[PDB]
Amino acid sequence: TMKVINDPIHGHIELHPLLVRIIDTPQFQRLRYIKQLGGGYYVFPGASHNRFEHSLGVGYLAGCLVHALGEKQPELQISERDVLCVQIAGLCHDLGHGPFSHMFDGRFIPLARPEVKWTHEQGSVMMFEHLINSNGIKPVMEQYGLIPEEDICFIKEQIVGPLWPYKGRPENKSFLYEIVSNKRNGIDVDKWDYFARDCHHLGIQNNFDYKRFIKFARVCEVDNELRICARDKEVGNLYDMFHTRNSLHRRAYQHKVGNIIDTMITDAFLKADDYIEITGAGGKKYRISTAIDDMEAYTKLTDNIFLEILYSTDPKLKDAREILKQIEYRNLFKYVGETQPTGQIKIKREDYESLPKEVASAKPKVLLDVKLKAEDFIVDVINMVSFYFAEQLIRVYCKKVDRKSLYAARQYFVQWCADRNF
Amino acid sequence: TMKVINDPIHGHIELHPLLVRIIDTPQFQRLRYIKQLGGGYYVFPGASHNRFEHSLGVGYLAGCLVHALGEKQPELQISERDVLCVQIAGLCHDLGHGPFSHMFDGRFIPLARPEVKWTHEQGSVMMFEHLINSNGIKPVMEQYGLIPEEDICFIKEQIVGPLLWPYKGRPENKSFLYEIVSNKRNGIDVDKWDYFARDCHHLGIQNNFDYKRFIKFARVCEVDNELRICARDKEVGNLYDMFHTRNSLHRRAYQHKVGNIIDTMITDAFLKADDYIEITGAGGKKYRISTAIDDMEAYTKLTDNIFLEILYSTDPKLKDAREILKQIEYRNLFKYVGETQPTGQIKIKREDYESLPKEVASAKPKVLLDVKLKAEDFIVDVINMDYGMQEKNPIDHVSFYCKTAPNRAIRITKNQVSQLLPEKFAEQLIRVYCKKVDRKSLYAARQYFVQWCADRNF
Amino acid sequence: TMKVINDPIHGHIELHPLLVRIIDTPQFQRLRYIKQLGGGYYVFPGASHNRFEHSLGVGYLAGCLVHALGEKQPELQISERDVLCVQIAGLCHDLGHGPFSHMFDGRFIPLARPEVKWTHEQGSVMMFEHLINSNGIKPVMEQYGLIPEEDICFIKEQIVGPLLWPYKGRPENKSFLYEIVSNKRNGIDVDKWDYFARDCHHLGIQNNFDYKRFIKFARVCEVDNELRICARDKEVGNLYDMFHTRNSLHRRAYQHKVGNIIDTMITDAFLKADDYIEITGAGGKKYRISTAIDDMEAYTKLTDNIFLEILYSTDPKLKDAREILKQIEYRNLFKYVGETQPTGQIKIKREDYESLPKEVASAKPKVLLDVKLKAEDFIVDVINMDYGMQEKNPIDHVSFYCKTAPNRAIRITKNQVSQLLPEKFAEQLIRVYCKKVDRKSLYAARQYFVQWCADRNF
Amino acid sequence: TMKVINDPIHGHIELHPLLVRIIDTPQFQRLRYIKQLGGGYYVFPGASHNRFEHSLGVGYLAGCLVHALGEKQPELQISERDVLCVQIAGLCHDLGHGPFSHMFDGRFIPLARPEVKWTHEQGSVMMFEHLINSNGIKPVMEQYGLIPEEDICFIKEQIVGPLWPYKGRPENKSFLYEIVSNKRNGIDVDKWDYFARDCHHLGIQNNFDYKRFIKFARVCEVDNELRICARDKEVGNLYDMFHTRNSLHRRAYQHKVGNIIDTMITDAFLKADDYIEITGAGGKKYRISTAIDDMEAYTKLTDNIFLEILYSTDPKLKDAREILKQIEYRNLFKYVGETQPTGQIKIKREDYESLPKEVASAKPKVLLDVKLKAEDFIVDVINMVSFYFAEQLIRVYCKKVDRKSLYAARQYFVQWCADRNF
Ligand SMILES: Nc1nc2c(ncn2[C@@H]2O[C@H](COP(=O)(O)OP(=O)(O)OP(=O)(O)O)[C@@H](O)[C@H]2O)c(=O)[nH]1
Ligand SMILES: Nc1nc2c(ncn2[C@@H]2O[C@H](COP(=O)(O)OP(=O)(O)OP(=O)(O)O)[C@@H](O)[C@H]2O)c(=O)[nH]1
Ligand SMILES: Nc1nc2c(ncn2[C@@H]2O[C@H](COP(=O)(O)OP(=O)(O)OP(=O)(O)O)[C@@H](O)[C@H]2O)c(=O)[nH]1
Ligand SMILES: Nc1nc2c(ncn2[C@@H]2O[C@H](COP(=O)(O)OP(=O)(O)OP(=O)(O)O)[C@@H](O)[C@H]2O)c(=O)[nH]1
Ligand SMILES: Nc1ncnc2c1ncn2[C@H]1C[C@H](O)[C@@H](COP(=O)(O)OP(=O)(O)OP(=O)(O)O)O1
Ligand SMILES: Nc1ncnc2c1ncn2[C@H]1C[C@H](O)[C@@H](COP(=O)(O)OP(=O)(O)OP(=O)(O)O)O1
Ligand SMILES: Nc1ncnc2c1ncn2[C@H]1C[C@H](O)[C@@H](COP(=O)(O)OP(=O)(O)OP(=O)(O)O)O1
Ligand SMILES: Nc1ncnc2c1ncn2[C@H]1C[C@H](O)[C@@H](COP(=O)(O)OP(=O)(O)OP(=O)(O)O)O1
Ligand SMILES: Nc1ccn([C@H]2C[C@H](O)[C@@H](COP(=O)(O)OP(=O)(O)OP(=O)(O)O)O2)c(=O)n1
Ligand SMILES: [Fe+3]
Ligand SMILES: [Fe+3]
Ligand SMILES: [Fe+3]
Ligand SMILES: [Fe+3]
Ligand SMILES: [Mg+2]
Ligand SMILES: [Mg+2]
Ligand SMILES: [Mg+2]
Ligand SMILES: [Mg+2]
Ligand SMILES: [Mg+2]
Ligand SMILES: [Mg+2]
Ligand SMILES: [Mg+2]
Ligand SMILES: [Mg+2]
Repeated sequence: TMKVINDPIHGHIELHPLLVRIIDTPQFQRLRYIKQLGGGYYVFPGASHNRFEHSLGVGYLAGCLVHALGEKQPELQISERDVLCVQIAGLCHDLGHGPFSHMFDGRFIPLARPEVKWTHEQGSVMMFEHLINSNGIKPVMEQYGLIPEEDICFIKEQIVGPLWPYKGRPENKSFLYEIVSNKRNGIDVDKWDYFARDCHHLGIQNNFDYKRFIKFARVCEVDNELRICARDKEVGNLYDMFHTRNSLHRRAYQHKVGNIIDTMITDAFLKADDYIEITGAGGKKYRISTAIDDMEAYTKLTDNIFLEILYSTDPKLKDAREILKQIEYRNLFKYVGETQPTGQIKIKREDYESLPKEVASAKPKVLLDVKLKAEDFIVDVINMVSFYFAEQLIRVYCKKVDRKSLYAARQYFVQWCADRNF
Repeated sequence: TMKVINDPIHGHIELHPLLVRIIDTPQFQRLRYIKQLGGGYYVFPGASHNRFEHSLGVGYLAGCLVHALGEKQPELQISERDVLCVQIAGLCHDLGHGPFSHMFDGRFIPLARPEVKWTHEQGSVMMFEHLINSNGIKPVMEQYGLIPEEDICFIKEQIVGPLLWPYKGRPENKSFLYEIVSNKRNGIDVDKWDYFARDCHHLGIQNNFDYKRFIKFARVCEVDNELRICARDKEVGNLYDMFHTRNSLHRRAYQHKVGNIIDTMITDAFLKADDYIEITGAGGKKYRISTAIDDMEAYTKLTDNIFLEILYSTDPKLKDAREILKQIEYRNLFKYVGETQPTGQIKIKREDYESLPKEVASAKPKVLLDVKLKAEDFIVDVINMDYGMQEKNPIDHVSFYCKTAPNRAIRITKNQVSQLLPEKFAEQLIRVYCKKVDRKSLYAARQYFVQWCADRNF
Repeated sequence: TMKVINDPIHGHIELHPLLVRIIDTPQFQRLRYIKQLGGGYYVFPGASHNRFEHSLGVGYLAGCLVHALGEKQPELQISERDVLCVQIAGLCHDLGHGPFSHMFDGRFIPLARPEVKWTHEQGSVMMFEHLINSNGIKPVMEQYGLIPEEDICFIKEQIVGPLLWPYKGRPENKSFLYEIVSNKRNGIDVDKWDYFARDCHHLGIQNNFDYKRFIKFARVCEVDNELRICARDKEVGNLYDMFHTRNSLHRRAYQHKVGNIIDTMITDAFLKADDYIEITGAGGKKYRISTAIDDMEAYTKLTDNIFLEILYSTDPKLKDAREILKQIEYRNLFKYVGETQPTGQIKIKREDYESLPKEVASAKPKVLLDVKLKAEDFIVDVINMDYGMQEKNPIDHVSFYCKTAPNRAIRITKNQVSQLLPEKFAEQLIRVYCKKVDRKSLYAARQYFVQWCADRNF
Repeated sequence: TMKVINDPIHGHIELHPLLVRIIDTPQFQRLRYIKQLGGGYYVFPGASHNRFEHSLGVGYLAGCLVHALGEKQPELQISERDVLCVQIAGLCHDLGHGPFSHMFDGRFIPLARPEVKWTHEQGSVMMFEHLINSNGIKPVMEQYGLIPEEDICFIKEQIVGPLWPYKGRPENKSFLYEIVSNKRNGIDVDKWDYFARDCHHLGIQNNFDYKRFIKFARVCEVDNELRICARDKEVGNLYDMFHTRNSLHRRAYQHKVGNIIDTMITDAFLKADDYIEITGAGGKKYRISTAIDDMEAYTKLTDNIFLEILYSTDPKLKDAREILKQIEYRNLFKYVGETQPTGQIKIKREDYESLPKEVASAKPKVLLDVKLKAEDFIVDVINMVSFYFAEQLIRVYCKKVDRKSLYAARQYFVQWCADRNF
C-alpha cells in the first residue's frame, strides 16, 4: 500500500505503489553508489550524498507541483494518469549518470571516443526502457490505468527533448512538458532540488523558497499558447534565485581543488583502460569506454572502479595505482594559470584531445632548460519569463611540480596563449 | 601553515600542521569509505556520512574543551604539548572500524572466530602504531616540541584503558586529561557531543541536548584526592536529559527492525563468502576477511568495497553470497514474526545465543499446523539497552560543586533531584524472524513463537 | 478573496473571509498587547511573543488536521461547515486571558477575590459572545452557509466543554470533532503542538517533538460507539517523548525561580495598587482591576498597560506599588533561601498555603541567633509538575490500531512498552524566599528553614 | 560576578560586572517597551522584538570582534580598557530612540518642531550622560581601571561624530572608530545584528555569514590610515551581504501598508499632542514634542502613549481616539497615486509640513464638482572598500475613502505631479 519515506530536506514523502515497485530494482538501486558531487567530496568532507535521494525528491516535487496546478484550476482537466506519468518521468531522469556524476560524460568520453556524441539523458532513456522491459512493469502500468503505448512515449519525451513535434500527448497539455525539464528558460523542480540539497549538506546559506513560488502558480495563455508563468511581484524572488545559483556555482562547483582532483582521476581512468573487463550479456567483455553500448554491462559501472584500481595488485595497473596514491597523499598537480574566456570561436567537444599537443608543440622565444613533451600538459575546460549569458573557461595544469618544470611549463603558456588569440 | 576545513555541523575547524601531516596517510584516508551507520543507509535514505568528518569533529571538540578548561583556571599548568596530544588522541580514536562500522565487531567476528575477543579500540591502537612507524612521523613530533617516547604511550592510554594509580603517561596531578575523549568513570566525553549532532542532522530528527552550555559550567575540583572534571549542581536534569536523548536515538534509529535484519543478512552473506576472498598483506601473504585482523597492511585494504566486490563477482564459488545480495536489492527481506516483553527476571548471556533458534523450534503449538518448520529457518536476536554502565547509575560518579564554595566537590543522589526519573537502567529485547516468506510459513512461525514465549513465562 | 498571512513557525496561512472579518475587531486585536510567558521576559530576553499569533497558528493547525482527516477517510461526511466551525473555535480559545497571561488567573484572582471560581476559558467564552453580539457577525455567518443558532453553541462547547452523551453542538456520529482544539480525555491536541514550537523557537531551547509525523498516522477507530481519533500502535514512544518534552519545558523555562519571584512581586504591587485604578465600563460604571471580570466592556480595556500605568504614575496614593516596581527595575529582588526536596507526603491543598509562613516563622531552632525574623518576611511558593491528569497515566486513555486491520482499536499498558518509564506522574515543590537582604537575616532564615524542614520530615 | 545570558541568535553570552551594573537602571530598562520595527508590526505578526536584545547583541558582537582582532595581531598593543570602552559604546548606541524608534525622529518631530534639528544619536548621547551622572557609575568605572574623564569622551565620540579631530585616542589607534558605527561604506556590527535578527524573526533566510568575516579580519595600514583590511577572495561574500541588505529593505522596511499605518499613527499623535502632559524635574510639565528637551521626562516616553491615547476618556482627544479606532478596524487610508521617484532635486527636511498644502492648491483640468481641502490629504516621505546611491520616493494618501473623492483626489495628484515636474 502507500509507503512513507523520510527525507531530511523535505518532510515525509508518500510513494505510489507503482513508484515503489519501480524503485526496488537493480537498475534504480545502482544509484546508491554514485555521488551527487563526484569529485567535490575530497574538497568538502561533509558532502557525501548520492543520486537516490535526488531522484526521489525530484519526483516528489514534480508530483506536488502538478497536483497544485491541477487543483487550483479544475478546468484544465488534469487526470491522475498525467500525475503518474510526470512522477515516473521525474523519478528516472538521472538513471544514465556514470561514475562521479557529471565528470564521466563531461571529461572522460571526449578524451576516449571522440567519434561518438553522448549525453547522459540518452543513457537515462535507454536505461529506463531496459528497466521497463526487463522488470515487467508494463502489466502493472496497465493495471493502474496507464496506457503503455502512449505513456511510455510521453515519459520519454519528458526526459529527453523532441507544428507540435511531440506525439505523446495533444498540444492542449503543453505545460506538462516543462514541469520536469524546461528547455526554454531553465526553471523546474530539478534545479530546486539541487539548490536545496547542496545548500543543506554542503553548509551554504540559501535565499530561495520554492513554496512561495508554488503558491503563485497559474497557467495562462501567454505567447498564444498555454504556459507556466509567475506573478508580477516575483521579480525579486526570481533574481534572488538566479543570484543563489550563481553563488553556488562559483563557490562550490568550480573550485580549484575539485577540478584538479577530477582531472587526475580522469587521467588515471584513461591510463587504466583496456585492462578492466566488465561482462555483459552472452559473456561479451567490454572496456570502460565501450560499456555504454550494453546496458547490463553498464550497470556494473559505478564508483567501485576507483577502488578496484586502487587496491589492484597486477603489474598492468602500475601507473593508475600510482596516480591514485598521489591523489591520496595530497600531492596534486601544480596549478599553472588561467586564461580569460576563449571568446568568439567556441571550443568544440572533440577538440579536447588535440589541445595538450598544441601547447607542447609551441616553441617559446625564451630558452628553456627542460624540454616538455605532449604528456606534460593537462587542460581543463569549463562551460559557463512570463510575469503576468555563457562563456568557456580553460585551465592548464602540469603533472611535474618541480621548480624547473613550472618555469619551463610557464613559457609554453605565454607563447601558446598569445598564438591562439585568447 | 595553519589550515582550515569546512564542516556542516560545526563552523571552521582549525588544524595544526602536524595534524594535517598525520591526516594525509592511507591508514587515515581509509576512513572515507566506511559508512557511519552501516546498514542504516537502507532505511534512512538521508544517512550517508562517513567516519572522516566524525573523527575531525571529535578532535576539534576535544581541543576546544581542553583550551576552555585551561583558560578558565590558569593554575592547572596546561601546555601546548598537552593540547596537541589530546587533539591527536581525539583524531585517531576510531581507526579500527571495519566495513559498515559496528556490524563487523558486533556480529561477524563473534561468529567467524569465536576463540578470541576483539574490539575496535585495540585495532585503533595497532593502526596508530603502524601509522606512526611507517609514515615517519617521529622526527616531526620531535621538531614540534613533543617527546615521542612518552607521548605515544600517553595517546595509547587515552584511546584505550590503563593497559594505586596505573596510568604511566602523566603525573597524578593531571588526571583530568584522561576523561575528555574517552571517559571510563562515566559516559561524559566528547564523542556523544559529536555523533548526537551528526546523526540528528542527517537522519532527520531534532536534538534536545546542548553542549556549549555544559562547557560554560565546567570546572576541575579535588574529588577523592585527585583532579577530575566537575559540574555545577544546577545541571543534573540536563545530564539526565542527555542520557534520555541517547536512549531515544538508540531506540529510534540504531535499533530499527529493518536495519537489523539487513545487517544480519549482510553478515550471513559475508560468512558464506569467506574462505574464497583473498587479501594480500605483508610479504605477499594472503589473508581472508576474518583473519585480516592479524596484519595491518592487509586490514588497511578492508573497507566497504567488499559489498560490491562480492555483489558484482561472476565466479561460481560466490553464488551463495550473490543470491543474498540480490535478494537485498529486490527487497525480499526476512519477515518479522513477533517480539517479547522486555526483561524482568534475567539477562541472557552471550554463550546462549546459538541455542535460541533450536529452543523456539522445539516449541509445540497446541493447534496442529498444516506446515512443518525446520530449526534452521528461524532467526533470534537480542538487544541490550542501558545508560552505558550495565544497570548502574552513571550520574552517581559525577561530582558537582556549588557557587558559594566553587572549590568544593559534592555528590547528589537520585532522590534529591526529581521523582519522575526511571526506576531501572537496563533491559533486554528479543526479536524473532523467519526466512520463508509465504503466508502459511508466517502463520506457522507466529504459532511457534507464541507457544515458545508462553512456555518460559515472559 | 482569501488573505495570506506570514508567520515564522509555520509557512503561509490562508484566511477565509469570515475569519478575516472576525479578526479585525477590537476584542481580538486586544491580544496584541499581552505577552505569552509574562514574567519569563525578565529571565529570557528573547521571549517577547504574544497570544495573537498563537491563536492564528492554532486555528491553522486545527484546519489542516480536520482537512487531512476528512481527505483520508471519505465515509465520515465532513463538510466545509464543520471546517469553518473548527477554525473559528481554534481561533477564539485564548480570548479571555488577562495581563501577563497565566500570572493573572494563577495568582492575582485567587488572592484578590477569594470567593469565586474563575478560569480563563470562561472569560474567553464570554468575550466570544460579547464580540459576536456587538459586532453583528451573525448575518455574515449566515451568508456563508452557517446556521448561527447551532454553530455558535458548537463553538462555545468546543472551548469549555459540556454545560449518556452530553454534547449538543453536533450529532453523536461527529464526536471526533471535539478532540481537535482542546482534548479532555487525555490531552493531545493542537495547542500543545503550536506553543511547543513557538516557545522553543523564541526561548532558544531546541525541541524534539514532531507533529507532522503524528498527523500522517491518524485515523478514527470508532471506540465504544464513540467515534474518536486514534493513533497507530507504533507511536507509543513518540507520545511518551512529547510528554517528557513538555515536562522538560515546564521544569526549565516556565517554572524558573527568578521568574516566579518576579511574578510574585508584580502581583504584590498590583494588589497594593488596587482600589486606586478606575476603568469605565458599559453604562458609565467604574470597575476596579479585580472586579473587571464582571463587565466585559471594561475587561476589554485591561491589558499589560496596567504595569506601565502604575509604574509612571505620580499620585502619592500609589507610592507603594510604584516603589515595588522601581525595585523590580533595579534588580533588588527577594533572595532565595532553600528548597525542601520533593515532599514525601500525600499533598498540600490549595487552601492551606496561608499557614506556611506562620509555621516556618514559629519554628524554634536548636541553636540561638540574635537576629529575629517576623512571619511577614517569608514567602513560600508551591509548584506542581505532573503529566496534566492528576497522577493518571495519559497514554492509558489513547486507542491504537494495527496495520492488518486499521478499523480495529486496541489498548496498550505501560509494561508492554519498556521498563524505563517513570514510576510516578505527580509530585510537588516548595521554595522559600526571604525579604531581608542583609547577610545576618538571610543566614537566620536559612537556619529557620532547615529546622522547619527537619521538623516536618522532608 | 560573571553573568551568562541566553540569546536566541548569538547563543550564550558572558557579561562583565560593569556592564551588568550599567544594565540595571531605569534609563536602560525603558528600552524593553520600544519596538524595533515600529509600525511594521501590524503587517508581519512575527516581528515583535524590542531594542533591548538588539543592544545586547550589538555589544556582544563588538566585544568579540575587538577581542579577535587584538588576539590575531599581538603587535597592536590592545588593552582590556579598549575592549571595555568599545563594549560600553556598543551597549549605548540606540539609547535615544523614542516610540517605534523610527516614526519619532523620522516623521513626527519635523511636522511639530520644524525649526530644530534632532537626530536619535543626540538623544542617545544625552541619555548616556544622564545615566552615568545620576546612577553614580563613575567610581565603579574607576574601580575596574577605566579613566572616567577620557573614557567617557571616547565613548561619546564613538556614538556620534567628532587632521585628527578625535580626542579620545591618538591617531595610532584610529581603527577603533569603525567597529560600532561605520559611516564610510556601512559595515559594522549594528547592521549585522539588524539583518540576522530581522531575517530570523520575519521568516526569511539570508546568505551572509559574519563568522567568516571575523575569521578573516585583519588591519593593514592603507595609505597611512589603519583600516579593517579583509582578504581578496570574499568579494562574493560582500556581494552576498549587500544583496541581503537590498532584499531586506525592498521586502520588509518599504512595505506600503507599513508606511501608510506609520503616517496614520503619526497624524494621530500630532492631533493628540497639546493635550498629553508629562512631568520632569522640579514638577515642570512637558508635552510630547517638547519632552526631547528634558531627559527625565523623556525616560517616561515609550509606546505606552499609544494605548494612553486609545484608552483615554477626556473629550479633548476624540479625534485621535477615532483615528486609532480606524487603525484597529482596518479602515485604512487610500493609496492614491504613488508619486514618481527622485528627480535629482531633493526636498528639504524642514519643508515636509508644507507639501500637503501644495497639493490642495493644484487646479486640474477635469470637472471636479466636489471640493477637497488640504486637511483631507496626507503625504509620505521615503528614503533610499579596502582589500588586502541615494534617491527619495514620494507617496500620496487620502484621508477620505469615498469613491467620489477617489476621482477628485487623483486629478489633483496628476496635476500636482505636472506642477512639480515629478
Ligand atoms: N521499499 C523501500 N523502502 C525503503 C527504501 N529506502 C528506504 N526505505 C524505507 O524503509 C522502510 C522499509 O519498509 P518495507 O520495505 O515495506 O518493509 P517492512 O515495512 O518491514 O514490511 P512491508 O511494509 O510489508 O513491506 C520503508 O517504509 C521506507 O520508508 C527503498 O529503497 N525501498
Ligand atoms: N589537507 C587536506 N585538505 C582537505 C582535506 N579534505 C578537504 N580539504 C580541504 O581542501 C583544501 C585543499 O588543500 P590543499 O591540498 O593543501 O590545497 P592548497 O591549500 O591550495 O595547497 P597548499 O597551499 O600548497 O597547501 C584545504 O584547505 C581543506 O580545507 C583533506 O583530507 N586533507
Ligand atoms: N486584515 C488584517 N491583515 C493583517 C493582519 N496582520 C497582518 N496582516 C497582513 O497585512 C496585509 C495588509 O492588509 P490590508 O490592509 O487588508 O491590505 P490588503 O492585504 O491588500 O487587503 P485589501 O486592502 O482589502 O485589498 C494583509 O495582506 C495581511 O496578510 C491583521 O491582523 N488583519
Ligand atoms: N542581571 C541581569 N540578569 C538578567 C537580565 N535579563 C535576564 N537575566 C538573567 O537572569 C539571571 C538572574 O540572575 P541574578 O540577577 O544574578 O540573580 P540570582 O541568580 O538569583 O542571584 P545573584 O547572582 O546574587 O543576583 C541572570 O543570570 C541572567 O542570565 C538582566 O536584564 N539583568
Ligand atoms: N520516529 C521517526 N522519526 C523519523 N524518521 C523515522 C522515524 N521512524 C521511522 N523513520 C524513518 C524510517 C523510514 O525511512 C520512514 C518511516 O518508516 P517506518 O515508519 O519505520 O516504517 P516501517 O517500514 O518500519 O514500518 P511499517 O510499514 O510497519 O509502518 O522514516
Ligand atoms: N566562501 C566560502 N564559503 C563556504 N565554503 C567555502 C568558501 N571558500 C572555501 N570554502 C570551503 C572550501 C574548503 O572546504 C574550505 C576552505 O577552502 P579554501 O578556502 O577554498 O582553500 P584553498 O585550498 O582554496 O586555499 P588556501 O590554501 O589559500 O586556504 O571551505
Ligand atoms: N519577500 C517576501 N517573502 C515572504 N513574505 C513576504 C515578503 N514580503 C512580504 N511578505 C509577507 C507580507 C504578508 O505577510 C505576506 C504576503 O503579503 P503581500 O503579498 O505583501 O500582500 P499585500 O496585502 O501587500 O498585497 P496583495 O493584496 O496585492 O497581495 O508575506
Ligand atoms: N536549560 C537552559 N538552557 C538554556 N538557557 C537556559 C537554561 N536554563 C536557563 N537558561 C537561561 C536563563 C538565563 O537567561 C540564562 C542563565 O540562567 P541561569 O544559569 O539559570 O541563572 P540563574 O540566575 O538562575 O542561576 P545562578 O545565579 O544560580 O547561577 O540562561
Ligand atoms: N548499536 C549501534 C549501532 C551503530 N551506532 C553508531 C552510531 C554512532 O554514529 C556511532 C558511535 O561511534 P563511536 O564508536 O565513537 O561511539 P560508541 O557508541 O561506539 O562509543 P561509546 O562507548 O562512547 O558509546 O555508532 C551505535 O552507536 N550503536
Ligand atoms: Fe537530476
Ligand atoms: Fe568515535
Ligand atoms: Fe492556547
Ligand atoms: Fe542599532
Ligand atoms: Mg541531470
Ligand atoms: Mg594552500
Ligand atoms: Mg569507537
Ligand atoms: Mg514497515
Ligand atoms: Mg493585500
Ligand atoms: Mg487556555
Ligand atoms: Mg544566576
Ligand atoms: Mg541608531
